[PDB]
Amino acid sequence: DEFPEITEEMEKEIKNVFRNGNQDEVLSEAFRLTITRKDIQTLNHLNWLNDEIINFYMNMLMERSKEKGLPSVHAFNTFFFTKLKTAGYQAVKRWTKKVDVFSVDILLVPIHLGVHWCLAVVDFRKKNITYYDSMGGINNEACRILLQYLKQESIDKKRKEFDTNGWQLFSKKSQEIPQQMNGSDCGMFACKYADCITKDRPINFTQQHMPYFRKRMVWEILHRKLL
Amino acid sequence: EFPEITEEMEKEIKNVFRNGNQDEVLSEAFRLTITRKDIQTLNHLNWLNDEIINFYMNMLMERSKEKGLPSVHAFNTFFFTKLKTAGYQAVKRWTKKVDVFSVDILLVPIHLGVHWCLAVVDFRKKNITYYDSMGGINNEACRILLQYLKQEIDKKRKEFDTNGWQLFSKKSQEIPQQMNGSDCGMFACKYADCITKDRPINFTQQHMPYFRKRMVWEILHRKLL
Repeated sequence: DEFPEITEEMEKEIKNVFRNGNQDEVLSEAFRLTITRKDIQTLNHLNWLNDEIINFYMNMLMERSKEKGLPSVHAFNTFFFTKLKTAGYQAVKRWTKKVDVFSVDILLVPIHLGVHWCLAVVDFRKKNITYYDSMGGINNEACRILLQYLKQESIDKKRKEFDTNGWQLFSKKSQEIPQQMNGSDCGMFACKYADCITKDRPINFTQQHMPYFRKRMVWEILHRKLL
Repeated sequence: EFPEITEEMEKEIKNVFRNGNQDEVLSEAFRLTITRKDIQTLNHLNWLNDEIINFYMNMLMERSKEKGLPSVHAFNTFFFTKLKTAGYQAVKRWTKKVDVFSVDILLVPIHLGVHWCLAVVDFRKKNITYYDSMGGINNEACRILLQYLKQEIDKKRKEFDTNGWQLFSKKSQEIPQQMNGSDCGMFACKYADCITKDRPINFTQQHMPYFRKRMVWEILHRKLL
C-alpha cells in the first residue's frame, strides 16, 4: 500500500470538475488533445472511459518517460491498432512519419476490441511483445499483427530486416495480473498496467484500487502531473 | 435425462471434422452461412465464433414458434455492442421489420472482448436479467436495455411504461459458472436454451463437451433436441 494520497484540497478539485457546466470547457490541453468536462465525466462513478482520456493518459506516460532511470516510451494513439487489424500496414505507415519507433525502449498499443480495452506492449530491451487483458482473454493474434507491422516498418523506414531472434510474443494469464470485476474499469486497467510497466515496476494493485485510481486520474489529467 | 446422441448421430458429427474445404458450406439458414471452419469453433479447445452463436440464437427463435412456448426475439451478436459504442442511432434500422414488443422474450448476446454474457427481457415477467458465467459485473447493460426499450418511441409513438423494472448482474451461485473460458459462448447459448423453454438452468460445466457435440448436430440438422 502507500499509494500517494489525495488530500482534501485535491478532492475539492476533483469534485469540482465532476460538476455540471460548460461541457466544452477545455480542462486541459496537451499533445494535440483536449480534455473537456465531458471527457473527464467518463471517469466518474463507474462510467466507461473514452479514447480521449486513454490517449491523454498514455501521452503523460510518454512525457514522463523523458526522464532517466526510466525506459523511453512511444505510445500509439488508440485508433492505430484498429486501423491496422482492419486495413493493414498501408493505412498506418504514415502515422510514424517523423517517429523512429526503433529509437525507444517501449511501445504502448492500446487495443480497442469492441466495448473492451486491453493493451499490448513492445519492449525492445527484453526483446518481446506482450498482451495484457484484465479479463483473462488472450490474443496472440494481436501480438502477431504487431510483429508484422514491426517487420514492415523496419524495411520501410530503415531499409533493413527485422530480426526476430529471441523475440517472444504472448499473453499474460488471469493469475499473472489483477483482474477486473466491473466491465467499465477495463480502460483504467489498461492505463494502470502501462503505468507500472513504463516505470519497470511490478503490477501491484487490484480491482479494489479502481475507485481511487479514477479520482487520481482526473486529478493527474487536470494538472498534467503524474503522482 | 439428457437427450442422447446415438452412435448414428455421433457418426454424422465425426464427419464434419476433417482437413480440407474449410470454406465448404455445411448449413445455411436465417440468411446465415455456417461453414466447416465455423463448425470447428465447436471443437473442445475452441471458442464459439459469432456465426455459431447467431445460428443457435436463430434456432431458439424458430423453436419459439411452437405453441405453449414463449415467443422469442434474439438480436444478432454485434447489436448490443453497437448500441453501446455508437448509440441507439446505429441499431434501430435493425428492427425496421421487427416489432419487439409483440414477443414474450428478448435475447441479447453481449460480446465483451472475448467473453460472452447474455441479457434477457421477459415482457410478461417485467424485468431485464444479466447472466455472466465467469462472475462478472456490468450493470450499465441492464439499464441501456431499459433505455433501449423506451427509445424503441421510434417504433410506436409512445413512451414505454417502466414501472419498477429491475436491473441485476446475476450472482455466481445463482448460476453455473464456467471452468473453461472457451466455453463462455456455450454457457450463453445454453442459459438461453433453458430460459426460452421456461425450465430452470439445470446443468454444469461437466455437460459442456456433450453440449458441443450436440450443437454441431443440432446446427447440421437445423433441429434442436
